[PDB]
Parts: sequence; C-alpha cells; structure tokens
Amino acid sequence: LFRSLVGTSRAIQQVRQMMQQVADTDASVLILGESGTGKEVVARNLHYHSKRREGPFVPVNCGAIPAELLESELFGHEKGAFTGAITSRAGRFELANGGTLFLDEIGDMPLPMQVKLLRVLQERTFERVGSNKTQNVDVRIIAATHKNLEKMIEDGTFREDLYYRLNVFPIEMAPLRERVEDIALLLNELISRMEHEKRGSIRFNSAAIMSLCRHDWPGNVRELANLVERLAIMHPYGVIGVGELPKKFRHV
Amino acid sequence: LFRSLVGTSRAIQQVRQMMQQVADTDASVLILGESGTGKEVVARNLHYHSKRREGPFVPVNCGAIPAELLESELFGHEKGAFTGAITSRAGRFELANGGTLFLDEIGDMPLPMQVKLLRVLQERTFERVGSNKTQNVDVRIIAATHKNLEKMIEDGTFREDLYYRLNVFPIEMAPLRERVEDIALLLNELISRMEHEKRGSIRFNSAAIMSLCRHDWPGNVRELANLVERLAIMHPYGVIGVGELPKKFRHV
Amino acid sequence: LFRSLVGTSRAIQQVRQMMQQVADTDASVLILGESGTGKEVVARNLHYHSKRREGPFVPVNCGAIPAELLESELFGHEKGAFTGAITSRAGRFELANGGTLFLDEIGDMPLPMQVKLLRVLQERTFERVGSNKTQNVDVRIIAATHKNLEKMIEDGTFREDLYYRLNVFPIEMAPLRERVEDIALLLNELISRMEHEKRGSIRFNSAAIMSLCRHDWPGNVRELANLVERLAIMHPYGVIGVGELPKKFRHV
Amino acid sequence: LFRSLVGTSRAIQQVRQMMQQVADTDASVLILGESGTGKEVVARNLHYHSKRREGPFVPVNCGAIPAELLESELFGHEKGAFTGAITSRAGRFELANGGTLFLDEIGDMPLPMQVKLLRVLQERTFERVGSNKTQNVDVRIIAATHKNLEKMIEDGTFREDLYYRLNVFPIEMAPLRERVEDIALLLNELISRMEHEKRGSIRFNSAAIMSLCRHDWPGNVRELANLVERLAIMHPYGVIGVGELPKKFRHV
Amino acid sequence: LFRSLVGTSRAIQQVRQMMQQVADTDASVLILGESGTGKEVVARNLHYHSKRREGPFVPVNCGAIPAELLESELFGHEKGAFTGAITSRAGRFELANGGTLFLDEIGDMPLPMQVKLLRVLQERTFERVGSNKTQNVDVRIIAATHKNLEKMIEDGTFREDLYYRLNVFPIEMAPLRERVEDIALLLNELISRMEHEKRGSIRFNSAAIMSLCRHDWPGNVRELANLVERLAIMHPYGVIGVGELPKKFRHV
Amino acid sequence: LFRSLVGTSRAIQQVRQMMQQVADTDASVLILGESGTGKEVVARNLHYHSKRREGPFVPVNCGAIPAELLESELFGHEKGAFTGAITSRAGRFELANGGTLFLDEIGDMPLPMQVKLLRVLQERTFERVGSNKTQNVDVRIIAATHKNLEKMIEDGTFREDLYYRLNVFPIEMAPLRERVEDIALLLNELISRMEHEKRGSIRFNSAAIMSLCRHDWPGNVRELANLVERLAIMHPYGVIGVGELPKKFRHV
Ligand SMILES: Nc1ncnc2c1ncn2[C@@H]1O[C@H](COP(=O)(O)OP(=O)(O)O)[C@@H](O)[C@H]1O
Ligand SMILES: Nc1ncnc2c1ncn2[C@@H]1O[C@H](COP(=O)(O)OP(=O)(O)O)[C@@H](O)[C@H]1O
Ligand SMILES: Nc1ncnc2c1ncn2[C@@H]1O[C@H](COP(=O)(O)OP(=O)(O)O)[C@@H](O)[C@H]1O
Ligand SMILES: Nc1ncnc2c1ncn2[C@@H]1O[C@H](COP(=O)(O)OP(=O)(O)O)[C@@H](O)[C@H]1O
Ligand SMILES: Nc1ncnc2c1ncn2[C@@H]1O[C@H](COP(=O)(O)OP(=O)(O)O)[C@@H](O)[C@H]1O
Ligand SMILES: Nc1ncnc2c1ncn2[C@@H]1O[C@H](COP(=O)(O)OP(=O)(O)O)[C@@H](O)[C@H]1O
Repeated sequence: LFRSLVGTSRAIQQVRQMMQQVADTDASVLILGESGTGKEVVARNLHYHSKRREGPFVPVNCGAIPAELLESELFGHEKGAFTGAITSRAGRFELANGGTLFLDEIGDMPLPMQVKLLRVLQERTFERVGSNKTQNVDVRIIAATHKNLEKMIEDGTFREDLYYRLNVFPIEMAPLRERVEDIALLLNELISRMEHEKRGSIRFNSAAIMSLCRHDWPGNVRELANLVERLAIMHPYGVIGVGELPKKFRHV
Repeated sequence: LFRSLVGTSRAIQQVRQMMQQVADTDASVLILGESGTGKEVVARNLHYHSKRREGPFVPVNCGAIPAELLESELFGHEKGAFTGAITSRAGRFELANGGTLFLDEIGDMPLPMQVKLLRVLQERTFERVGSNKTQNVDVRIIAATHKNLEKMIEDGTFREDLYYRLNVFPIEMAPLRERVEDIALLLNELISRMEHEKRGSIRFNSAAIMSLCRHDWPGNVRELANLVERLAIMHPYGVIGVGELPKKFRHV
Repeated sequence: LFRSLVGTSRAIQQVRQMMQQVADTDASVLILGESGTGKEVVARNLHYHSKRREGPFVPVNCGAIPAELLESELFGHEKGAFTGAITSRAGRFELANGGTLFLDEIGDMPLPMQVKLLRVLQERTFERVGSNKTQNVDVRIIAATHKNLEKMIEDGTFREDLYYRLNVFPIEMAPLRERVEDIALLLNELISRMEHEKRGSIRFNSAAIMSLCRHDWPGNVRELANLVERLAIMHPYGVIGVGELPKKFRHV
Repeated sequence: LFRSLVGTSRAIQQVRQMMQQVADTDASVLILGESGTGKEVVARNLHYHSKRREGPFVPVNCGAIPAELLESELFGHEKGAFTGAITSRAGRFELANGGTLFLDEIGDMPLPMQVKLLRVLQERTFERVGSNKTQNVDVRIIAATHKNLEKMIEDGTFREDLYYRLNVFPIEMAPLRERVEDIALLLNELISRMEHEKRGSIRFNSAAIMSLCRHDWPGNVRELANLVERLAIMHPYGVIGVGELPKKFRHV
Repeated sequence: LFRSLVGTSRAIQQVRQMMQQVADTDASVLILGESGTGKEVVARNLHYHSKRREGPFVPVNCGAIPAELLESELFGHEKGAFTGAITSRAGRFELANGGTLFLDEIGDMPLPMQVKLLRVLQERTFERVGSNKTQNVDVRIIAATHKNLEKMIEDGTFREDLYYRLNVFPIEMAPLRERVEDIALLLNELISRMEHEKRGSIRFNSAAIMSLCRHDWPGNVRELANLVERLAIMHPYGVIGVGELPKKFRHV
Repeated sequence: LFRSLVGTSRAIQQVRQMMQQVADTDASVLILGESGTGKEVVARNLHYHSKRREGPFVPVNCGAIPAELLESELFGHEKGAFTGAITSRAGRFELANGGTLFLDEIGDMPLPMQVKLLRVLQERTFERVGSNKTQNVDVRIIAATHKNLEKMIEDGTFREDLYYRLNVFPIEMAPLRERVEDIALLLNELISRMEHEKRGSIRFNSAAIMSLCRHDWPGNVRELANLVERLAIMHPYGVIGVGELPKKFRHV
C-alpha cells in the first residue's frame, strides 16, 4: 500500500517530520523534486496516514493526458458533450471523493485547466462536461512537480493564484547526489524488496558503494532501483564489486 | 458572496469611497493592481452593491483561454461553426446578461477580440460564432489588469479605443508593501476566516508583525493569506514569533 | 446612424466642405489623423450621404486581424482551403457589395494584402480563398490611418502604387490640441449625447474649460469623451470647476 | 519458430551471451537498434528459450496502431465503450497471458499509453475499455526501438519512469556497417534459407563480397536479405560478381 | 486480356526484358511510375505470362477504399464483426488465391494495414475480420505506386519492412516526356485499338507529331489516349495537323 | 422533352456547334459550368439528338445520395445484401440501359464509387450489390460539374484515370456575367415559357435590361428565371422598369 522513506540524511529526516505534521491535516501538499526522488512515495505515504486513509488514492498525470481531453478527465462528462461521448464518464474528482487526489506533474497542466482547477478548489463544486449540474467534491489535494513553478509564473505559463493555493505546505525532495550517505540504506531496502518478491538477490561490496556514492544519478533513486535490477540478472546472488558495475557507474 | 476591504491606509480608504460612487452606477470599471492585491474582491463587492446584485457574476480569464477559442467563449456558438461543434454553446455574455461580466486580465486579450469586444460594448449586440442572428446584451462591465495598458497601447498590443471605453472609472489597488500599516488588520481578517471555516487558528506576536511589515510581498495579500495557512498547519493554535516565520520573512 | 462634426475651427470647416464634395462621388477617401480625431465619424458620415447610403457599412481593422487570416477575412473562403475551413465564408468585400468598405488603419495592412487589395481595386474582381471562381465587387472605398504613409513608402513597408490609388481624396483631421477653440462645442455635444441616452448630466464652468483648452489631448476627442464620462459618475448633475478636474487636466 | 544469430563479430557475440543470461529470466528486455538489425529475431529467440517458450508470442506495433485505438488494442473492450463496439474484444495482454508481449517500436507509443502501460507493469492488473472489472496479467515484456529514448525523455516525448522500468536489461544491436565481417556468414545463412524454401539459389564471389563490405546498409540485414532475393531472380543459380551487383552496391 | 508494351526507347526495352525474367517467377513485383505510364499494363501482362496465368487477376485500390473498411476488403469478414455485417464476405486475398493480387497505389495504404499485409506476406495466413479461423493464402504479389516510397519511409508514413518485402523486383516506368520517341508508335497502337473496336479512325501528320513530342504529358500515355479519343470525335477519319491540335498541345 | 440553347454570344455558339458534333456519337460528354448555366439543358438536348433519343434519360445526383447508399443506387441490389434489403432493386445503370446516364455533379462522387464507375465504364459489366451475377450495360455517359476537377485530382479527391475516361469531349458553359449580351434573348425565352404555360406575362424596358446586364448573376440563368417569376407575381402583365427591379438588381 505504501513505502517508507529510508535514509539517514538531514534532508530526508526533515521530510519525515514535515510528513508527520501535514498528513493528519487536509492541507494541500506540493512536493518539489527531480524525477525519481520519491515524490509519489511521499504522496502515497501521506494519504494512508491521513483522514482519507480508507478512501481512494487517485493519480492524475496532467502532462500525459492530451490537453483537449483533460477537462473530461477531471470532471467527467455525460454524453453528446463532444465527438465520441457514446456513454457517461466519471472524472478523477468523482473517483477521488472521500480520498486524496494526486496531481502528478502539475507544472504540465494547461492554463485553461489551471483556472478550472482553482475554481473547483475554491467553490468545491464542479460541472461534468456537457452537464450543467454542479456537484460536490471532497478531496485532499496532493501535487508534485520537478519544474520551477516560480519561473513558470514569471513566464506566464503557470498561474500565480493556483500556485499560492496549492503551495500551502511545500515539501522539497533532495536529489540523490545530495544525499549519497543514504545510498547504502537505499540499496538495502531496494534489495529486500527484490528478495521479498522472489525476483533475486545481490549485495554490493564497499568499493562498489564508494563508486556509486560518486555517481550523478540523473534518474535518482529510480535509476538506483533500475541498476539493482540489472545486476540481479547479471550476477544472481552475486557480490557486486566495482568491476561488476557498468562503466558509467565507476568512479575510483 | 463577497468580502469587505479591510485596511486603514489612505489608499484603501480611497478605494472604499470610489467603490461607493461607482457601484450603484453602470459605469465600466477598470481595476489596476499587482496580482493578489484584491482586484477580484473589489469586483465581486462592486457587483452585489449594484443594479445587477441579484444577477450573475461571470468571470472570464481572457489570458487562460486559448486565443483561437476565446470568441466562442464570449459569444457562444451554434453547431458546425468549427471542428467539434457537436452542440450549442451559450457564451459568457449570455450567461452574464442581467449581471456583471468580469474581464480578468483584460491586458491578455488578443487584439482580434479587443476589436469585437468594443463593437459589442458599443452596438450592445453580438453574433454567436457561426450564427448570423444578432443578439441583445445587458451587462455591467468590470475589467482588471496588472499590466501597464498605456505602454501596451504604445507597443501596439492594446487598442486605444478599447482602453478609453473601459477606463471610465479607474480603480488603482496599492501593492501590499505600500500599505504595510494594513497588515495586522489583514492578518486578523485572514485568521477569522480560517477559524470561522474550522481550518485552524493562530495569531502573531508583535515582533513577527514588525518583521512581516518589512517584507516585499511579491504576491501581496494572497501571499499573506498563504503564509497564514502554512503557519496554521505548522503551529496549530500557536503564537507566531519571528522564529516561527520562514527565513525569507524575517527582517529584524 | 451617423454623427455630425461639431466645431468652429477653420480646419473642421475645411473638412465639412471637403466632405460635401466627395461624399456624393465614388472617389476613394483616405483620412489621416491621430487616434480619436473623428476619422470613423467622417467615414460613417460620408457613407450615409453617398450613393451607397442604403447599403452596408463594413468596417475592417487591418491591424487587429492576424496577418495569416486577413486574406480569408477580405475575400472569404469556401472549404478545405486551409486547416479548419469546415464551412463557407463570405468576406468583407462580399458583405460590403453595394455599400462602402472602411479600411481602418490601412497602414497596418501586411504587404501581401496591399498587393491583393490593389489588384481587386483595379480588376474589381476577387477569388475567395481556395476557390478559383472570380467574383464582382461593387464597393466605395474609405481608408483611415494615423501613420505617416509617405515614410512607410520610403521604408518599403507601404506600397507606392496602393498609396496613389487610395489617396485620391485626402482628408486630414487636426488633433484636438490644434482646435481647442472647438472644445466647448465638443463638450456640449458630448454632454447632450449622454443626457439623450439617460446616462447622466454635467456641465463645466469657464475656469475648467480654460484648463481643458491647455491640455495635450494625446487621445484627442475620444479622451475628451472619456473624461466627460468619468466626471458624470463622480459629480452627477454637478458643475465641474478646475478642482473637479483630475490633476493631469489642470493648467492654470 | 525462431532464427539463430549468425555472425562472428565481437558485438554479435556479446548479444549471444547477453541472450543466454536474460532469456531464462523474466526480466524486461529493451532492444536498441536501427531498422533491420535483427531486433525481432533476438526477441523471438529470447521467448522460445524462456519460461514462456510454450506460450503466445504477441507482437504489438505501437506506432502502426492509430493512437485513439491503441488502448482498446492493448487491454480489449467489452461493448458500447465507444462508437462501433458491436462486440467484445480481447486485447494483446490477454492474448499474451502466459507468454511474452513484444512491444515493437516502443518509442512510438503515445504518452497516454506510456502511463497506462507502466501502471499495468506495476499493478499487474488492467481494465478492458468500458469495463471496470480489473484483470490479472502474466507477461514477459520485450520492447524494441530504433529511437534515442534518452533524447525523447529530454524532449518530454517519452516518460522517464516507463524508461527505467523497461530498460532493466538493455540489448544493443550493431548496424550492419559496423559488423561487415559478418556479411559473408550472413550471406550464407540467407542463401540456405532461400534454398531450403525452394525459392532459388545463388552465391557471391570474393570481389562481390568485398564490394558489399564497403556498403552503407541503411536497411541493414533486411536490406541484405532483399538484395539476395533480387539477385536470385536475376541470376538463378548464378555466381554474383561485382558486375552483377546493382550500381549503388559497387565499391572497388 | 492483356496489352503489349509498344515502344522503341531504351527504357521501354529494359522493362520488356525485366518482364521476361520475373513473370515466370513468383517474386513480388513493385512498379514505380507516374499516373498513366502503363503500370497496370505491365502488371496484367506479367500475370498472364506467369504461373497464375489461368487464375484470378484481382485489383485492389488501397487508396480509394475507406481506411476503416480496408481490412474487411482484404481478408473478408463473417458476420457481426461490425455494424452492418448482415452477411459473409470473401476478401480480395480469397478471390486472388491461385492468381495474382495487384496492389494499386500501395503508397496510399494506411499504416495499420501495412503491418497486417506484411504479416500475411510472411505467415501466408490470415483471419477474416471477426473470425479467429486462420486461412491459407496462395498469391503472386504485384504492387504499383507513383509516390516516393523512400521519402515516405523517412516521413514515417510507409514502413521500412513492408518496403523491403515488396521491392524484391523493382520495375520503373519512364514518364512519357522521357520517351517521346515512342509517341508515334504509341499513336499507332492507340488508333488500331480504336478502329478494331469500331469507335473511329484518325491519323496524325508529321508536323502534329513533332508538336506532340514537345508536350509535357502530365497524364502521360493515358492523356495521349484521351487526346486520340477527342480528335476522333472532332475529325472522324480526318488527318490531324497542328491546327487540329488543341492549343495547349501546339509547340512549333 | 428538351429546351434549345438561346443566345447570341460567341461562347454559346461554340457550345451549339460542339453539341452537333458529339450528340450523334456515343462519346462521353463532360460539361463544366457554374450552377444554373444550362448544363442539364445541354445534356437533355444532347440525348434526344443521339442514338439513344428513344431510350431513357436517367439522372443521378452523385452528391445528394448518401455515400453508403450510392453503390446500391447505381447497380441495384438483390435482397439481404444489407440491412433493410427486403426486396430487389434495379439500379440507375439498368434503368439507363439503351439510353443516356447523366451523372450530375460527378465531382461529388466518393472515391470508392469513382473506382467502380471506371471499372464498369471499361469492362461494361456490373454486379448488383449482394449478387455475384455480372450484367451487361449499354449507356451513353454524360457528366456535369461545377468543381475544378484538375485541382481535385491534385488534392487526391478525384481520380486521374476516371477523369481522362470521362473528359473525352469537354463542354464548357460560360457563366451569365460573361454573356450578358444574351440576357435579352434569354429573357424573351423565359417569358414565352411562362406565357405558354399560362403562368403570367411581363416584359422589361430598356433601362431595366441595362441594369440586369450589369448584375453578377451568382445563380446565373436559373437566378434570371427566378427573377422573371417573382416579377410576374408582383406586376402581372406589367412592364418592368428599373424601379420594379429589386434593389440588388439595380445598377445605373
Ligand atoms: N527514501 C526512499 N526510501 C525508499 N524508497 C524510495 C525512496 N525514495 C524513492 N524510493 C523508490 O524510488 C523509486 C521512484 O520513486 P518515485 O516515488 O516514483 O519518485 P517520483 O515520483 O519523484 O518520480 C520507487 O522504487 C520508490 O519506491
Ligand atoms: N483589503 C482586503 N481585505 C480583505 N481581504 C483581502 C483584501 N485584499 C485582498 N484580500 C484577499 O486576498 C486574496 C487575493 O485577492 P484577489 O481579490 O484574488 O486579488 P487579485 O484578483 O488582484 O489577484 C483573497 O484571499 C482576498 O479575499
Ligand atoms: N467633430 C466632432 N464632433 C462630434 N463628435 C466627435 C468629433 N470628432 C470626434 N468625435 C467623437 O469622438 C469619439 C472618437 O472619434 P472616432 O471617430 O472614433 O475617431 P478615430 O476613428 O479617428 O479614432 C467618438 O465619440 C466620436 O463620436
Ligand atoms: N544475426 C542474424 N543472423 C541471421 N539473420 C538475421 C540476423 N540479423 C537479422 N537477420 C535477418 O534480417 C531480417 C530482418 O531482421 P529483423 O529481426 O526484422 O530486424 P528488426 O526487427 O530490427 O527490424 C530477417 O530476415 C532476419 O531473420
Ligand atoms: N507501352 C505501352 N504500350 C501500349 N499501351 C500503353 C503503354 N503504356 C500505357 N499504355 C496505355 O495507356 C493507358 C494507361 O495505362 P495504365 O496501365 O492505366 O497506367 P497506370 O496504371 O500507370 O496509370 C492505357 O490505355 C494503356 O493500355
Ligand atoms: N442557353 C439557354 N437557353 C434557354 N434556357 C436556358 C439556357 N441556359 C439555361 N437555361 C435555363 O436555365 C435554368 C437552369 O439551367 P440548368 O440546365 O438547370 O443548369 P445547371 O444544370 O447547369 O444548373 C433552366 O430554366 C434552363 O431551362
């Protein structure tokens, strides 16, 4: 259902503490961090330690949904509202009612939908597309982005008013290269997962871990997880020394 | 339905007085001010103290609507008028008939629509897109911007004739850093709202308020409101001293 | 339907006389003047005292129409001619057939359209976009600009041949600061309009009028009209002395 | 059922070894290579040396399926879900259950489907379109592309999280011009196939093979195969010298 | 049943020779040439000099069939498979079994069908739409296009793998303006056809033929044939001099 | 049964002469002209001066028939062939056998039917829908369009091969504004028809006719005919002066 946030670093301890405060509340959470830094972990963790911990956790990827269809995605539609509406559709909001709604990559939401998202977050009502029946929403909002929202406000690509509405309780996730002291602990967690799930086993020697601690991690912890995965295929139940690392991971 | 304009400053008192004069009239109101300075408050307040106080308050965000779709947004469309017009559409004007129409960020309206907006404000008739049936409009106009419209007229990005039509009764909203004497009063209002709505409680000590009075407030009163919100999560029913302020807010 | 040109100045009397000569004819009229100087008044007045006084008065704002769409604007289009042409479109020319076509800010027409406008003004036929069916046009041309067309010819931004075609009967409109002797008469007209239309009433005292006669009037008579409007809100049925003028209007 | 990977080059030997490791596992395989480099060979070979070697090998061409229909393609649909759904439809996943699912040109999958593909690869359940019954999936994933996925992640056209999920065990296929030492061996295989299948026979002389080893091979081994085919029509049971090569293949 | 390829030019002699080689074989033939260059002649000629010369010659115009119906066109369908399937349908493949299948304008086949066409050309089996019964196909493939397939591969509008499958034995048909030395011979053939079929008679004088040899022939030999036809109506049993040519055909 | 082509203009005399040549023949006639230019007159006239002058004149409006039903329209159907085929149906071809078949607005025939129309015009046989019994056709083809077929060939919306088949003997009908010298003669014919049929009488004075000669005639001679009709209602047995013309017809 949820994962815990492994790590010994100051920054990761800050996150844990900030998670305890806000989870129980219904404050809107905005999580800032590079891709793979554990933003969805924090979000799903928040939820199950929240007033809505029995209700629905509803993802919405505001960027991977075609702009023309995002309104129908969020509120739903009845029929005839547009070409192809053969049937009725519940939206994310509907499906999230009584739970948390997770707005994944909020910085990719089109401006038209930013406006409508704000009106709903204010009025707490919405119209399905086509229908003019307004409808009540009960949702705990959690949003995540890796974009600089402040710059986007300046560029006129993100709305100031939405921003201040969503950014009530900001949580910043450090990128992996800024918490390399967490790598060993993260490696252990990632390997237990793999073993618990009967996918395989490995472990890393000290030289390897030193080498990994010097890596960039553009893909951060997800990249880390992928590497564990590849090495378990390549050296099942092996020990990984620096010679078992792929070249781009060696830094001696 | 509406909020009142808290504040003790000379400028905010000017606004109140200017609001009393014009509200009862059907003069077009143009409100100039930075984002978060209470322009929508003034507008919604104006409306409910106006001849249309029973009719519809209809927002239109002239910038957050894609340019190609703004004409359909304002006047409506019938069918077939363009790709996707499966159905009929009432426009903002229609929905605003008998009430006030609020043109949010008028300085982001495309030039084509400035022309058509003026013709309607003059002729007081409009065509739905596609249809050639002209239609009567009864609307009290209220517009708001944070852009320098005079410069835009010079740059050829805003029309002179629209400007003089809309700028009958100009209301200027001071930014927060120019009315810091209002901050305590604003804090009290913002906190009563939060308590009345069972979201929480706080209050600020004198040192904190002095510190806040030295802040820039790029996001003005909306930024202020957001800060109250965060601190209510962080210190429920607490007292905020300068050490409870986020670093960027401390100025001693 | 039309307004008359109030004013006692030599220049405004010249315009009146020049209007009498040309109106009855089908000569092309070019009206030069700063924004708000009454160029559209002269044009609409010309029309209803012309051979086409029963036919359509068709505005076209050559600058407020996106360049890529101006050709479709003028001649019309059939279908398929470009992206989005779901339907048929009559152009301004079509709609102006049997009336006058008013080219507002001709100095903002793109060079491609200057060429096509000239060929039509010569051949007196045109193709809808897409179609290759040529079509007959019966239009009295009236154009207006506040740009120096002669300089634009030099800069290569306005065509010499179009210019000489349109500039058959040039009418120059003096800016307001060059006919301040007309201000009182203009004030009276502007106030009767307001009263006739049940919008309010005011009048100005002599000191106020002296002060107004010393003003720059960047927006000329439209600016004047706007001021009358604001003061009618601020001092309904009042008398305006120089203390009732906005500061930028006081010159004693 | 499957082909073996002929070739003496270092790179092709690497592939063979990497194929032995991963085939027996259920790790996701991503194969990178230009068109015609044998990516489908590697995939079909992998399968029949895998835990699913008795189950279904199910191709899906993520680019040749219209975007609007790809969701129905993968998961299936019940009825009424959209226009034309007269009947029920099993999806690729269903048909691949117990076997391997081969995602041909994964880099052409639309972003909406990347999201849904990832959720299924994680949750290991899916909804047929229309239905809300979730369903279990047992599939070994194999994907292939000739696109630079890393650039696409940067361009925002391919998702980072999908990428790291699919790229557990990357196999890179060298283009033919980088393994020209394999051409003779490839020629022999391609000719035995043709003879075994009673389509004809040829062989190449040394001069011809030298000439072929200097060719670009934009279409790589598939292009090679096509050339063998044409020459068997043109010179049945002949010997191909450089004069029997098409001009663009001669390099002396 | 078939026509022979008249002409004295080098290129037309090449075609004849290439036709002799491939006709007897079951190699796939791809014929490239502008519209009216005799691609269907070459195809029908090929067939009756082929192993399938007693079997069915089955045209399919891959562009003139609506995309949504092309799959049913090729493989057939049973019933219920979609809206309107009241009955059973044999596809082109079925009807072509034991003969040649001619894919006219292959470059207009939608990508979905390119994929399915290739799988059938490989597996040599197919499913009628709806049915899941697979079925054996015995067909000699002949395809024709006037499109640049290589560019289409680049544009991602034609598949590389289909291309290399179909392009085993490429036949290029020169446009008429590149074989004007064939025009007289072509004229004689076209006129004998007309006489043999009791439609009329003409012949051309030398001046006329010189004039025709300087023509563009956008429609090539079909255009030529049409001209013969018109002139036989206009000058029955006449002699055509350059004055009997339509203006666009005169080049002296 | 037929009308004669009144008119004194060069172009109308050309048509008459071209009608004499082709009528007696069985050449396919293509008539190009704007709506209302007398294309059906030419066609019906052609027929009764043709080898089929005793047989059936069979109209088919290729655009006003729903695309899905046009095949059944042309060839007929047996039963069961599709939903609703309770009975047998003869097609236009059948009903036209021994006469002329008039393809009205051929440029609106769907591409699928262009293909089938050509095969029939070549093979001279056809299948009723459903049946597989082929059937002999004896028809003289006459087609008419107001579309640019050459452009449609370019746009891929009309087939090149059909075009060259149908365009054996092209007849172009000038629009009315290009033969205004024919208007008086046309008026006389149109009025005699009306009198002969006891519908009324009028005649036009010289001023009126001059005015009509300056009109656009978008609807050409049909528009002319309609005007005669309206004026006979409005001024029975009257004389029409320019004041009896509708405004849009006055040009002095
Ligand atoms: N602190 C952490 N402790 C344990 N696992 C983590 C941590 N941070 C990230 N992960 C794991 O890393 C991977 C990607 O994290 P994810 O939450 O998807 O990041 P994001 O949403 O920011 O891209 C998942 O496997 C996740 O469980
Ligand atoms: N003078 C004021 N008194 C009370 N509340 C105010 C005042 N000015 C602004 N607010 C509050 O500040 C926030 C933002 O104001 P808003 O009207 O949205 O500004 P704008 O439209 O200019 O961005 C809202 O919470 C609003 O109620
Ligand atoms: N001489 C005049 N007499 C009366 N009204 C005038 C005169 N000149 C201008 N106006 C008024 O001034 C305003 C703007 O004039 P307009 O014709 O729009 O100028 P332009 O087209 O040059 O910008 C309108 O209210 C118009 O009726
Ligand atoms: N190493 C190899 N040994 C034998 N045949 C090969 C090899 N590589 C490719 N082929 C053959 O080349 C052709 C195209 O390969 P394919 O697997 O379709 O490549 P891709 O899927 O990358 O386009 C097929 O005929 C295939 O059997
Ligand atoms: N070399 C040739 N000899 C005789 N007739 C030819 C020749 N090439 C084309 N034709 C004739 O030209 C016309 C059109 O040719 P067609 O095969 O339909 O070309 P395509 O299929 O390339 O459009 C037909 O009348 C055909 O018989
Ligand atoms: N040259 C002509 N002489 C007499 N009548 C004509 C002539 N041309 C057109 N008409 C008449 O004009 C009307 C419309 O012509 P029609 O043949 O229907 O044109 P189309 O088929 O091109 O639309 C009919 O009343 C027809 O009889």
